[PDB]
Amino acid sequence: REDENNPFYFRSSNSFQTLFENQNGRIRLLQRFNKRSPQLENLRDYRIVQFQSKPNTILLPHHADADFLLFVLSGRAILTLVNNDDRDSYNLHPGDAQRIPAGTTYYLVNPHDHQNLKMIWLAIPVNKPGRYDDFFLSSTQAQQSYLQGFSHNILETSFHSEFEEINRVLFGEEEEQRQQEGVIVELSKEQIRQLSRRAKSSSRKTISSEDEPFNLRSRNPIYSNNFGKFFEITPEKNPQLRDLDIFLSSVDINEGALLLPHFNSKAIVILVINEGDANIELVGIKLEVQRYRAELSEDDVFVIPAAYPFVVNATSNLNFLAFGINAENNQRNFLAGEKDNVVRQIERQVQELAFPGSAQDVERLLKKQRESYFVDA
Amino acid sequence: REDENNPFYFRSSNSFQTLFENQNGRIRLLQRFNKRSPQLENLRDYRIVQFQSKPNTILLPHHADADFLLFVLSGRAILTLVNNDDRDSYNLHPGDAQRIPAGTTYYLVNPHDHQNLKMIWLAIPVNKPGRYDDFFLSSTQAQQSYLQGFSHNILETSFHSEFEEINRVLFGQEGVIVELSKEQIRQLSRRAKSSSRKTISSEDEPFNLRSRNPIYSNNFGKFFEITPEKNPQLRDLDIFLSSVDINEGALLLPHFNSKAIVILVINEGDANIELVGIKLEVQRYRAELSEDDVFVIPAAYPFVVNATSNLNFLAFGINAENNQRNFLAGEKDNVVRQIERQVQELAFPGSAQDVERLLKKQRESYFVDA
Amino acid sequence: DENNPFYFRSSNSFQTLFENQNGRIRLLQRFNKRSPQLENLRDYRIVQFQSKPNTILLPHHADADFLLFVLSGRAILTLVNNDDRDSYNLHPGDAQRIPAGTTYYLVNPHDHQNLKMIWLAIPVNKPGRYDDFFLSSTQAQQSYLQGFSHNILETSFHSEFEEINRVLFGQEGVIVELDEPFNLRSRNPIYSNNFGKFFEITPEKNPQLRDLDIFLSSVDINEGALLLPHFNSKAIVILVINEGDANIELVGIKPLEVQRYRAELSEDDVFVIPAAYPFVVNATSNLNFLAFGINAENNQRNFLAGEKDNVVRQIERQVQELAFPGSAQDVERLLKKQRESYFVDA
Repeated sequence: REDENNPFYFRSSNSFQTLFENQNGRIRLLQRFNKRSPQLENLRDYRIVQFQSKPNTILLPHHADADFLLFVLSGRAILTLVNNDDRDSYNLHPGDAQRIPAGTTYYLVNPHDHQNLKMIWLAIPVNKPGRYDDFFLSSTQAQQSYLQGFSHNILETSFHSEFEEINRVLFGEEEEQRQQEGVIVELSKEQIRQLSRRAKSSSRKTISSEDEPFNLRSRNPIYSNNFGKFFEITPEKNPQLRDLDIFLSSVDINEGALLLPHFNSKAIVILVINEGDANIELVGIKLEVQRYRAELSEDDVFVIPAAYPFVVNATSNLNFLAFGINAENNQRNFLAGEKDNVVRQIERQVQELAFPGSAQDVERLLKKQRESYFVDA
Repeated sequence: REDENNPFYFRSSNSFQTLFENQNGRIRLLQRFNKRSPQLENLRDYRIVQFQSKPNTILLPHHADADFLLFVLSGRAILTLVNNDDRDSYNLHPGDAQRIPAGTTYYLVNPHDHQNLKMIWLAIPVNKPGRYDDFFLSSTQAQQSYLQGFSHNILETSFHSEFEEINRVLFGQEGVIVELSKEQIRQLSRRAKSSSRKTISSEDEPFNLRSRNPIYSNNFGKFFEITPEKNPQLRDLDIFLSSVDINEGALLLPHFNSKAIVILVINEGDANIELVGIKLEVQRYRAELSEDDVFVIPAAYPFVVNATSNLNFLAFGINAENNQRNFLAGEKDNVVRQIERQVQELAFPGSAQDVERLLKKQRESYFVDA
Repeated sequence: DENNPFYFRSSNSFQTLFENQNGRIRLLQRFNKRSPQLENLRDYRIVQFQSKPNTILLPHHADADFLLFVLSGRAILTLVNNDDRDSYNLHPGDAQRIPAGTTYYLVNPHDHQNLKMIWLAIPVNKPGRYDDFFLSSTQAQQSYLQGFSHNILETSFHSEFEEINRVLFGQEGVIVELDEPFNLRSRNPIYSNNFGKFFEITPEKNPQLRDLDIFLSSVDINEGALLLPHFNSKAIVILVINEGDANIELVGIKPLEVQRYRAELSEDDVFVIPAAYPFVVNATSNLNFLAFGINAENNQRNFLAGEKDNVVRQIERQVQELAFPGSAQDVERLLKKQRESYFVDA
């Protein structure tokens, strides 16, 4: 079972509906994990969102029908969350994760003058499982302000103004030239040079922060050697992550290397390729062993059900982000290698029954791979 | 999307199914939220029940496979929860709320001699999402005791008696809501505990929403609300309760709840509601509301309430924990005003001065003179 | 019978997962596909496990959280983690939880006397449906490791496929012929008389159970006696008959019409009582059933006859004379004729 016929593989060229596109940027939405394959029913409440904007741009003020968990892959972002009585600005860098609670009004700036901003947001809708909506305050040539949803009368009395003034100042649909083109607009260094001022960054101490942004590489990867690096922040360590019962991981795999076969005890992992190419082999039980395989590339998404063993083989320098749903107390069990090899953790005698070989034949074999987590392919 | 084609509008005249009814009172169950419209799939575990009783009446003893959050719209009530090893009676007044764990045997008295008892109970069924059953102990005519569910042999071995005795004494009044004398009523109202400022955080006793200052208040309206952070019962249901008053010819400014799904039910008066959804195409949903009418405001959808006559509504806020209420006009809690000047310039066709001048014209907050 | 959506008879209700000379593993049918009235039990599945003396279930794991309970016999449950390990000596009555996706193997270190167990399953990837992953390699199944190609297997193991295949790939079946677990009856029961005993461990008492919001109860009913009519306030109970047999009458609510659900239960039988649904258990021989309390936190047990926990006897006199046709006097006169509690003779 491979490509297309593989329910866990989500080739990017045919798995994304774009919510909005412009010459200034683009927001894409991965299709529903369960509409795709009913086998991923417990991921019905989640959605993957890809975001990218050009230098000097800003995603206009809006709020969504869902709770988001942002992650910066590359570039710098300036996230400002506007509440009803004040405001909070965060300067995000690659590796940064920040939580935007459901229904929170915000805008996002890419302050880099010669570079793009690339992100991956995890959406968790509140009203209808798996589906949400963006409400934009602004009125652009691309979409109406949601305030246009109330009648002139209410707007007039609500704002204590004649509708002519309300329309002129906030909507301006009578002269599109005074309107912005879409939800993502370009800026001049001048403008940007202003918004950036006043903004909190992440730092060693925020890994434990209740509301500030935290970086995945603020600590030593849990696994690291000549072939790859595996960084991960768990619910136990971060309060935002604990609220969602999710873990985050960023892992690098060198060209020609593979992340040993292994499985997660309880976490359903959503993995998306950020860069590179790789071959992933997943194992299910039709007790006939079922082989699910695919060739992954940039922007592809692949999900690994809990307890399903898998392997990532890098055909070029690779890097992927990973969301561990139902992460609480998860245990990663490697099937090969020295460290965390659940296999070679069984009692000699039991190993003898489990396999044709024997006490020594088994262990002798399980001792041939001297490396751990990442090995050379 | 006008009232009828509006999936979030529930006109009482055609949205409730009567469970029981006689000259003494009426219990109504509102149609399932999601089977009305798939857009409210996340309310499937919830159901609204309306309870009306005449002066000097009693809802006979019974339990249900559903958690119940009671709320007294008007009138007075004596609620007594009968546990397996004791009994607790409660004197409920208007604005009082109380959680009734699922499967708790109880009976409800209307102690007044001239005023009706009106209540709205939020039900959260335990066995099947959105559907539950009432198990009445009494053996009236409108229904048999669920005790008659066991065969004669069992009933006899159980109570240690001849079936004729058990049958004549327990299995043999009319309906589940019967009338009674004023003397019988005083005999049942003497031990009822009332709510009080030191019960707001009670884990099992009734708390009054209005026994505290409202969060928003002025010449045109009063907005009362108790959250999960303040009350442990609400925290268990992750719900917030709000009671708001609006003077005729006034409205509750456009605003949206960040994460709460609101179940709005009209107590008295009338009002026009405008809810706005998306699909980016803006969808308009409006309606004219009256007593007993229900309307749900999905989380994050902006809405406005325009009272056509002295109004008061009750609202259950689902997924209440940390909900943030954002207004779009008015001085206080106006999220639009928190947007940086530069971004207001970008986001709107007008300048920064234009937006700020416009955003400051409405000098009041929350409620304004329509 | 067979028309009582709450009755599950070990005969046409289960489905053998594995079966061989050394034991059997049956997986109960889905509560919800069975009857739409048991939707809130869709995440749960019952598994009946049996193993003859001196046998062992080879290493494996499932994408499901388990709650084991020893109906009879002894077993040595060993959990193998990614860098540690710890075995538990299970005795009848002992309860133990196996976190989802944990690799483990179970043994029967006794002769003659077998291993009889019931497991509560809570699947992780898709409600009510899980899969077992066996590391071992036998004629019954391939090791899941065979899911990886030769090249990949060669690299991971740093060895020519020739050997990983000779030492790991190619016995008979999955049952070859060879925090801390808590015992239910290790403490005094809650109800105790001459006709039976009622043992129960609630979530508020055990942290493992608190995790699952589940209570465990083991009750005994001397033949002739019966568990007095009663209903759990909020818990949905799944009872399984261990020894003996008995009759059960469960009353539901269709004017409101009383619905009746009754059945004759035997060994390995399973029956579910919806929360708040009144019922009675009548032992037609020495009886002992196991019960899983779902949605357990703060559950209240209300009896309808007897001296203790009699919710009916807790209703105010006036209201009683109002609820029933008899007088306030003839009602208490009646309600007081049973000096027994929980269990009474028949």
